[PDB]
Amino acid sequence: EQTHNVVHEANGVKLRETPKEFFERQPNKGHIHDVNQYKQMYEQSIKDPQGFFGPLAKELLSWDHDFHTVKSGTLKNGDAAWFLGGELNASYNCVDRHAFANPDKPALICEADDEKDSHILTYGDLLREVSKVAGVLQSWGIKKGDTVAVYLPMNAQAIIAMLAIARLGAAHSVIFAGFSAGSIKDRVNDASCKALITCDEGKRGGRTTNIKKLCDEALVDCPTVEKVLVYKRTNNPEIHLTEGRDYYWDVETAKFPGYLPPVSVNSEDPLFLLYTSGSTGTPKGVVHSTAGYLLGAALSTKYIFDIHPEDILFTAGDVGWITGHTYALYGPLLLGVPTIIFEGTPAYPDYGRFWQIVEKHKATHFYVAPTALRLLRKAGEQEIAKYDLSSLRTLGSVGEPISPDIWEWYNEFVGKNQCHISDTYWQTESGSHLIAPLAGVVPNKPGSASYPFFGIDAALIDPVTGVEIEGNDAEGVLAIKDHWPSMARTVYKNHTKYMDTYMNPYPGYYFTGDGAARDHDGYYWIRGRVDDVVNVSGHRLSTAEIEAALIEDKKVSEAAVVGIHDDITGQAVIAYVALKEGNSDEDSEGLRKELVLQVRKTIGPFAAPKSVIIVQDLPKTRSGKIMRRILRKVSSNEADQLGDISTLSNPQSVEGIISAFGAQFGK
Amino acid sequence: QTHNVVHEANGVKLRETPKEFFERQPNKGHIHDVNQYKQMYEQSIKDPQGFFGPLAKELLSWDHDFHTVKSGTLKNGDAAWFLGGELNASYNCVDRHAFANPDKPALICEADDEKDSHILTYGDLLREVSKVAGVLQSWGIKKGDTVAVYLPMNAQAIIAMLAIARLGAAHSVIFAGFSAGSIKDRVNDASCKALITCDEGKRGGRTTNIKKLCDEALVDCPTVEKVLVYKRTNNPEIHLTEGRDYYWDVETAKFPGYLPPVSVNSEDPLFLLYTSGTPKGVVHSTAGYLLGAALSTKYIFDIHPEDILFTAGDVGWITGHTYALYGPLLLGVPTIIFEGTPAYPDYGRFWQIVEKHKATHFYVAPTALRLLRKAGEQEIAKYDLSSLRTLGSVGEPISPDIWEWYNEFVGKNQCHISDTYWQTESGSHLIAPLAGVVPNKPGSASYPFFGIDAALIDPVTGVEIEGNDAEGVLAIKDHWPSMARTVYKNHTKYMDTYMNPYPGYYFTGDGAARDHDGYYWIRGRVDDVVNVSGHRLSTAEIEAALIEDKKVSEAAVVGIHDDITGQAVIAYVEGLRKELVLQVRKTIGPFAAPKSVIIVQDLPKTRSGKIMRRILRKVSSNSTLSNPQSVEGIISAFGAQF
Amino acid sequence: QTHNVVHEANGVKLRETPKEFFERQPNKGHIHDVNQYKQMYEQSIKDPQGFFGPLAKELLSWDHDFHTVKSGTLKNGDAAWFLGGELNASYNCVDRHAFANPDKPALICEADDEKDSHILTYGDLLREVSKVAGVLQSWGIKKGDTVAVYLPMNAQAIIAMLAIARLGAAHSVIFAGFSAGSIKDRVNDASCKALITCDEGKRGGRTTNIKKLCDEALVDCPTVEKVLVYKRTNNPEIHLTEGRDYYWDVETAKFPGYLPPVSVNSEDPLFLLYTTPKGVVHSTAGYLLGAALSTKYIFDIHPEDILFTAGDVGWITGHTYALYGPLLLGVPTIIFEGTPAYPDYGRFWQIVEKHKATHFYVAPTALRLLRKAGEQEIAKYDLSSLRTLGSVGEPISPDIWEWYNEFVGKNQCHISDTYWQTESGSHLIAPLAGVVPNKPGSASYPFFGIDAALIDPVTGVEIEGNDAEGVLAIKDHWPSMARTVYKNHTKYMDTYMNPYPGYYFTGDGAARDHDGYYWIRGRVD
Ligand SMILES: Nc1ncnc2c1ncn2[C@@H]1O[C@H](COP(=O)(O)OC2CCCC2)[C@@H](O)[C@H]1O
Ligand SMILES: Nc1ncnc2c1ncn2[C@@H]1O[C@H](COP(=O)(O)OC2CCCC2)[C@@H](O)[C@H]1O
Ligand SMILES: Nc1ncnc2c1ncn2[C@@H]1O[C@H](COP(=O)(O)OC2CCCC2)[C@@H](O)[C@H]1O
Ligand SMILES: [Cl-]
Ligand code: NA
Ligand code: NA
Repeated sequence: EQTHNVVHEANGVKLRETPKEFFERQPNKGHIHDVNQYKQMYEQSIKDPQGFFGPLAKELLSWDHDFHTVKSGTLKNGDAAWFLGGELNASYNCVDRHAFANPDKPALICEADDEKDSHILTYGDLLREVSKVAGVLQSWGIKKGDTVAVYLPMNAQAIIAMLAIARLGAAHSVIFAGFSAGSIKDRVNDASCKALITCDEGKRGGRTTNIKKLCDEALVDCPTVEKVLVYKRTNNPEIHLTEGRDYYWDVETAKFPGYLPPVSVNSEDPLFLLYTSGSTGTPKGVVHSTAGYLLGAALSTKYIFDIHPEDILFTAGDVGWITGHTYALYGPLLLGVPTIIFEGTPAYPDYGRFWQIVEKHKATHFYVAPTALRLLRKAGEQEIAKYDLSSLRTLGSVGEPISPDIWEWYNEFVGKNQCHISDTYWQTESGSHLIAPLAGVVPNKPGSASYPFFGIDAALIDPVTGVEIEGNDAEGVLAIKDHWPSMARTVYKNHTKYMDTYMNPYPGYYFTGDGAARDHDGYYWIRGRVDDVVNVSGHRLSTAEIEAALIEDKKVSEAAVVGIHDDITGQAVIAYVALKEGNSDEDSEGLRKELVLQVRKTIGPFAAPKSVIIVQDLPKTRSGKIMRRILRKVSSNEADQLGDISTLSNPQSVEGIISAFGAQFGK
Repeated sequence: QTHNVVHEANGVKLRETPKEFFERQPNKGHIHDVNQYKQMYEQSIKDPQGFFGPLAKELLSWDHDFHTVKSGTLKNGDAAWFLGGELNASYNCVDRHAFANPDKPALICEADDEKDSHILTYGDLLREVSKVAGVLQSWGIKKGDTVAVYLPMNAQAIIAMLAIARLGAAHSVIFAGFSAGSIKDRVNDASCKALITCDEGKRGGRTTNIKKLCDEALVDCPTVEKVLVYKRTNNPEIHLTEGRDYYWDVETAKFPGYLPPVSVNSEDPLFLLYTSGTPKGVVHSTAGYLLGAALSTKYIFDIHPEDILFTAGDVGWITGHTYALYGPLLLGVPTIIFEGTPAYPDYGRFWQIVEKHKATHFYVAPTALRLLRKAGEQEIAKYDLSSLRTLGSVGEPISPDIWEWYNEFVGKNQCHISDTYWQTESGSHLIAPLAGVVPNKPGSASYPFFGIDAALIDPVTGVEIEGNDAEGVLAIKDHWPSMARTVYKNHTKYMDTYMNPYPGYYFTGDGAARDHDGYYWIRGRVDDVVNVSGHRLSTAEIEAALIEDKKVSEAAVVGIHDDITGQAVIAYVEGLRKELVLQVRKTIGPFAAPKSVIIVQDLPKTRSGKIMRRILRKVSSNSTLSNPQSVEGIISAFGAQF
Repeated sequence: QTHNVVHEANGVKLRETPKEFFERQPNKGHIHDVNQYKQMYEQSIKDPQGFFGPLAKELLSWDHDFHTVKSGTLKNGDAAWFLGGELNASYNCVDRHAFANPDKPALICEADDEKDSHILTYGDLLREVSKVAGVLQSWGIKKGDTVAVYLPMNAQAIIAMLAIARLGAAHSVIFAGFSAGSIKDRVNDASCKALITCDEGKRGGRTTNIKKLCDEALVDCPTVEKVLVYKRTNNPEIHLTEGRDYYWDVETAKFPGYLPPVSVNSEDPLFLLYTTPKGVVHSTAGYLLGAALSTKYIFDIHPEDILFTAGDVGWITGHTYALYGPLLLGVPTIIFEGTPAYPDYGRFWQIVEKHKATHFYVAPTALRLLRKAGEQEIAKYDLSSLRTLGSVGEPISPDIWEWYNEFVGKNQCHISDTYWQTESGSHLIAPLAGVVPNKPGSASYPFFGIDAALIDPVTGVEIEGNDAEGVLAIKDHWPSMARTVYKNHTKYMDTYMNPYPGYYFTGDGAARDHDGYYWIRGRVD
């Protein structure tokens, strides 16, 4: 039909064909001829993964040992594997092979917080630095099967460190540089990292950040860390190094030669751990394989973004998140193109920084978070007209609900109505894109991620019956019907948590945690999390971890944290706190600031609640457990719709929550 | 037609394979007849490169190709096969079959009590092996380590062995009936870094103290860093030592159901198997042993993909290693792993298992057959055993009468019987009738198997005996793929035991006879000669000769390695020493005199009164007895006369 | 015709290789004449990929193929060859020849006293190396470890080096004449986990205190967990420390005569050779190719030939031309433990005659010693099996060159004055036997892959044209070039690559005459 009774988003939405200028700027014949070819290849990727992914793995990856079996295992048994028997090395495929072919080709276009510190590393340069750092790590005893923590800003050293660790067959664990000391401690200890790579201080938005200081604080409780390599980012002499543990990047790398042989690893040996927050309270180390993850990165970077050897990719993200892993580092470097590594913020020295960088380097592909787009539309629209952005042809949206208005704003003010937009849906555990419009191929519906990608057999499941929904104009739980090459393989030393989270809720399926709708054309519309996970400014947060942080403050007796819509950050965190012996509304403002600072120092500045609400007690059930549902409805001004609260043990509390929120949220 | 030497063979009619064997056989046999067998056998002896090369590539999956089929000689103790090759044993026994047919049964596990029986598919097995291998890998187990297994004959023993091989470490299976002292000797000789066991066992309805005996042994096993403990009974009173012992279920739950196998070289050790003198760790290679296991299981038993093998043995012995685990799993067929006894809950259990699973092949020790004949004969007829076509006898003297009983009461005179001759150090069958191919003579093992150039040797001269109707020492003229490669960290004992007694041959320690049809009849153990500069001496004859001297109270004679004369004889019992040496020369012969006669007042014996010759051997080469104090005196006494 | 700069070249007649060289040669030479050499040489400079690639596949056996022949630059100190390839040095030196002909002699061992001499076939050598490697493996030695060797020039030293390489570990040979302090400095710089030595040594009849010097050094070498001690004299008064020192014979007896070799990457280190003492590091594939290539073409070695390098494995000379070079090519090599003077000054010649050696390689210092004290001894022995006479690595004056040529060579042999250094791995400039005519005192033409040049020291600019003098420098790296100084790559850059960026600095001055022949003039320091 033409009308939708379920997928209201899709009603009256005209398809948006790729503008003709995209093809004028495309340097070669596209990788896919048209949408009909896409659908034929997609069906083969589902019906015959062996015949589809086999040849692509042999085209796009360089193997030290051939694989004998494309695909093994099932979701239900949590034993997925790809390219069994194969051996390869990630740093060889991202660096060496390109350096041998064209050593002077740019690899890392590094834009520092202050442009005067910007520089460019060629693939040849990259090979020498990666070899030297791997040389240091090898002399420290790092070997295949070890884990190594990285705590670095988004710059050349973070990329070099990751590739040097992979060069030895060890697994890197990158810890976002905005994390607090406690967050560093939790991740380092779960992985039992033998070494850490960090720097003395950072520069962000003109400010100096305390990086090494936080490591020292965390490391007093990290007994497995034997050595730390410290890069002189500011060269501040007041930054202390602990004798016998900490060593300088420049001093140690000067001891080793600019070539070190890469270590062959099996396709299914771990490439990295990436700690993620869930509905648990403790971070879980998501583990990615080597071959399957790398194939997914190359495949999605090539086909969804339409990347060619002549192109230049600017992923405005951070390696602390999966976005930087896959689309700032592995994807582009696998394909041998330059990637722009941006250390600063979109606002410094002014709101034109993104566009100055695109123009400076003639970037052809730009990949950004809707959170930044909303900020730039609000505060920096007047900066765009100052820059020539005609080198661009593909505009990606990293992964957040994008409204049709922002889609149109992005399309008009950045793309001049001449670029293709790729709203990519995916998650840390998918490794690479799951649903996205292929640049130059798939027509767009603004706000829809469009079609599932190669190897992704998406489905909607009825939340009442657990049964897969046939046909279109449907909505339900978003699930995937078979595993795919870049799917996460386990949670580090906690495979049971992995099973309970992803494979057991809907047996036979992978559970994304999202709800979605599928319209009459088969386009998917993401409707957001069904599992109460909260994403603030593109960053996935654990409400339970924030509650635990607030409870550490001994003035607090109970804490409940929920998420709500926010026009800036997508979602915001609202914290409800009951104090032990408080009162004094003159101390309210002050005690609220103290609790926010508590979360800032325990988790990190980016997990701080938007607002802390002081209440006399929280709503609970007969069993005594907190009813967050009530807090959610109140915090979104849906006080009506609470319904029958006679089932609570303390219904009288609800009145207090409605009034406290209406009094305190503003102020 | 008549035999003047091989009396066993006189008047023995050849027993052709019953027609029903071929009716039950699911496909054309692997060999048409005895003429084809002999053509293939001659190639396996004259042209091993051209014979075993193609079979190795057919039957095994390689990570790296081999460049040389065969290297080394018996005389130099440097046998090697498929040099340059790389492979993994668990990949060949599990992964490749799981990818092809994950739902095919792999381990048919019959527990002591049938209520606890279960079946693991090849897909199931891969996941369990991967998870346990993950635990061991997180503990630091890697290529070149040894890991001890002390488990009953059940799925966990099989999983443990394969998980250890998956990492390229070598497993050392310790029979679960062994005492604490027996565990300690084996763990320490191998320096195992980890141990896999269970809390308690179930045998014949009784509860056995498995973990308790391990704890007792481990107080003197400093190399064991961690222990993985399966909850076989889940008895809450079984203590786990904090920081050392961990639960199988708790740890394997942390790891995924796939873990990459580790490639090893063809000649990297697959396992140590300790023999029950001092226990010695028989070391087997990877590629050659696996090829021997698959080849003998395929051709001697006539195993096809449709078949089902029930080896009523134990992984604590080579029988379980080769024909309960590696042989059948290599060929991708199901194998029946039986934890109990032939008598529990009743004397029909063996036959109830065969009927339940429609086993096509049954392999058992004559010792078990004699028990069932004595106490449970009438139970056999109560079960449908018509799925069987091959009945194997594991390896012990089977009389013609037991052969006929086995053939009639179990096989209903419709099955082929395979009396297999082999030993721990041979890895796989040496002499056996190929099922459906070789006609039987009851009590004869028949023809040597592929790659086995068997011979009869005169025990005095070591010279090969030509022609048939002959008897002598059973010896092998060249090494073979699954031949044991060394004794762990004691290669000189290996040489002295197998290669040096009869230079140019492998010494089986057995005597045998060869009849006019070329069939071998195993005649049992020879009496342990010591080779001194080409003269073979009997320690027992020297002891007896010394004892004839009425001034002598006790005498014990032992052999030890010697760099010039090969071995030397030391006798434990200035003028009397000369008289005793002269006594041996005039009684036995001029070249039989001991290198030295040492005067001692006493030396160790056991409760049975048998002399602990091991003690003297170690003393002459520089508490467990019934008279421990005795040992002390000789530390000086050996230093006194020698 | 005249030289205004290269005064050494004036009035020097070319010395064609004598006629008898080709009569004694067992097969058609590997290169026909100087013109064919210059065609091959130019390809090795212009197109190293197409020249060395095929040669690497011809002369070495690979466990994994390489994907790239050559990588890196001198200026960046990141040279690499045969990238991606895997191989094992002991497989190429032992296993593959043992399989083909196990009874062919490998180590012709002449002891300090001839009564103790013996010969190991390739089959023999595989068993002894397997057993020693089995000992080291049981001790935990693995790829990436270093093992120190403090042994005289005898079978045990060759077996130890090969057994360490068999496991993919790196051997660090310490000349048996070094003091305890010299042992300590090397052992600690390399952090060796094990040491292989002997109880005592025999040199010129005298007994040397070998284990005793080790024991003194080991008090300050905490990384050494175990020591393997060969009973060279079997002196019972030599102390072994309980729990650290073990006997070679006692431990090897426990292990079998075959052990699988361990694959290493082309650019994994094969050995550290210390020259304070700096550890020169040599790759595996590049070094081995250089060793086989120079031994084959400069010395004209054929499968039937027999090489006598009168050197010591404590120096690079024994590494490349007593062990790796000849064993790679599958020919016998003579390992001489003694001195040219004991029991008499006819020892070298009695050995050449005894084994019908075809090639002899020695330093001029020994030549000067024999000319002074043992010239009459030469005539007593039959040296008619020789055809190539080598000069290891010192300035050979025309007088010595003429004496060497007449009295040892009977004016029927070719002489190869080889110029090279520890850091070059193998010969840099040398006359190819049966190909390059000689000028006494001149090393002649650069070898394959060696693009030699002269640099004006004052200006640092490369000197065009001939009749020139200046600093000797190489313009691109070569397969056997040392890759670093152990854990001190900055000292490596400062010494070799930074003085003249874009060049490899030899530290020597040289002259190039109108024919292109090079005359080594000595250190610039
Ligand atoms: N195109 C999209 N449109 C709407 N919502 C989206 C879209 N992509 C992702 N999400 C939500 O983000 C979660 C994943 O979070 P995370 O693992 O941090 O990955 C982030 C960071 C990099 C990729 C996203 C999904 O499960 C969804 O809820
Ligand atoms: N078919 C046979 N007929 C008569 N005797 C036989 C036969 N097979 C073996 N033996 C004797 O058992 C020793 C080997 O014992 P073992 O290594 O424990 O192996 C056990 C477990 C597997 C085989 C037996 C032989 O050397 C012989 O003396
Ligand atoms: N044919 C030669 N003519 C004149 N001088 C020569 C010649 N060969 C080398 N040198 C000098 O020896 C140094 C190298 O010494 P070393 O590294 O010990 O290697 C030497 C000793 C062991 C092997 C060679 C060169 O740099 C030069 O100074
Ligand atoms: Cl006597
Ligand atoms: Na390989
Ligand atoms: Na390999």
